[PDB]
Amino acid sequence: APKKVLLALTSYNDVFYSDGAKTGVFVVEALHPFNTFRKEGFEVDFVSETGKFGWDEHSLAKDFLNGQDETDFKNKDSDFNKTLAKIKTPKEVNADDYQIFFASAGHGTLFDYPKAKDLQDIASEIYANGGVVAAVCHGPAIFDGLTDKKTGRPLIEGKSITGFTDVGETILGVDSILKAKNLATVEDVAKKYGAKYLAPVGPWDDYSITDGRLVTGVNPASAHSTAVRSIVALK
Amino acid sequence: APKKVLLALTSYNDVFYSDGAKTGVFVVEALHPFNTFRKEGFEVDFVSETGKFGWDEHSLAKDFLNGQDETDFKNKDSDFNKTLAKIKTPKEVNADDYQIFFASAGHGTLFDYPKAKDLQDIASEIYANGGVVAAVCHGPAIFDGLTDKKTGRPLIEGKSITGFTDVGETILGVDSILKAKNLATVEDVAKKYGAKYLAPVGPWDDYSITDGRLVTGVNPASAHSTAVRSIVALK
Repeated sequence: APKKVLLALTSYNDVFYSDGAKTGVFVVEALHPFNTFRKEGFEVDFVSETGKFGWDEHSLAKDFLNGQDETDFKNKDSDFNKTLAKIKTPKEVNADDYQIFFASAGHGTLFDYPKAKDLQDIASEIYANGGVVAAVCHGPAIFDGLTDKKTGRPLIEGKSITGFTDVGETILGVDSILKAKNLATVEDVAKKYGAKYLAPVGPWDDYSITDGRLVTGVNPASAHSTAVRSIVALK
Repeated sequence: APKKVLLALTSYNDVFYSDGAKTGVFVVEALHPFNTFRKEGFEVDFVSETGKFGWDEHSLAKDFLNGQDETDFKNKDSDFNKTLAKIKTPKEVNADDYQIFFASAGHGTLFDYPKAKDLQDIASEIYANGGVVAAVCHGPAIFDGLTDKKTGRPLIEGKSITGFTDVGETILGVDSILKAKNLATVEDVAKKYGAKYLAPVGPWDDYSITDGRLVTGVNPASAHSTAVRSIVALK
């Protein structure tokens, strides 16, 4: 079996924020994990529900995308961009090729991840097969409906996770946007399915949790550590 | 009811390390929490099993004790020292005076905390009364025998905690010392009583967990955040 990570992206890419900017993939939630997996000698296949994706436009701000990350993002010849060009749909991937399922995010995930049955099945199989399921930021939206095949219960029931904070939605001024669209926060999802939500001290802190082979992180600053943890959890 | 923290110290203070240095209280595990509780307007009472204590001699190293901490430590007129002079034994304290039980550490705790029934009773009452139980570093040794009065089960059973790492004992070259003395590590204690041990990425990282009103931190770098968390958990 090849050393591989399946790196999931949101396929939602519509106008979202009060300034009219689109949500989508939070660039460094894909890029930092991609870099981390590559340093450790893993191949990375990208996947989204539709086989397409767009960038969260607020994630292009220079406090979130700068330096070598920005260079890699602008250079169409970069490994990151060439690999992204090979993005697949769920039916095109083979779950026993993968030891890690890594769910990147951005607010778009709140729209598609809960409904992404096919992606959830794949993640279940990787987990059932001894692999690691990892998610950063709003990535834990994909746990809404994700079943542990061996217990028939929600995978996160009785598990400890972190993820993007309710207080952070408020700071970003998007809570009324979320309510108007009938969306559930990561804390909403954890409570609903009997997971223990373990909060960071501050909403932007590099903070992440390893609960056996279920690995979660809070926000963009946690993307790298969430990737590192997912590798360590393998061994 | 006064706003008060009961700040527990190890009473063990014997030769421990291969260089002949004594273990004891890890100075900043007392001092940083003391400072944090004071900023938030809490009074602090120190307590140990014997009413006495000595300092972990490796915690006086300048990478662990420096700047204003060192000044406060050397100045016998400091609030820290005057309050330490008032250290009590367990029978002398009143548990409904206290909203937080904070267990400082140092390796000495592995000797006395598991056997400190009286301190465990007090912590149980504070918790039973709606308060917070917090422990940093080897502090979770005090959970070995600590019972939730309302369930009759170990307080940490089914809880998520962190604490000093097995890998850290190895880095410090004390694992054979611990074995020879038949001592259990924080990870040993968590496993024995059905707690979920949630590890930091690295053994010296500022890393801490809030599981409802049970708050834990890994090491000296986590002492401040463990204190902050304990206050936030109240509200």
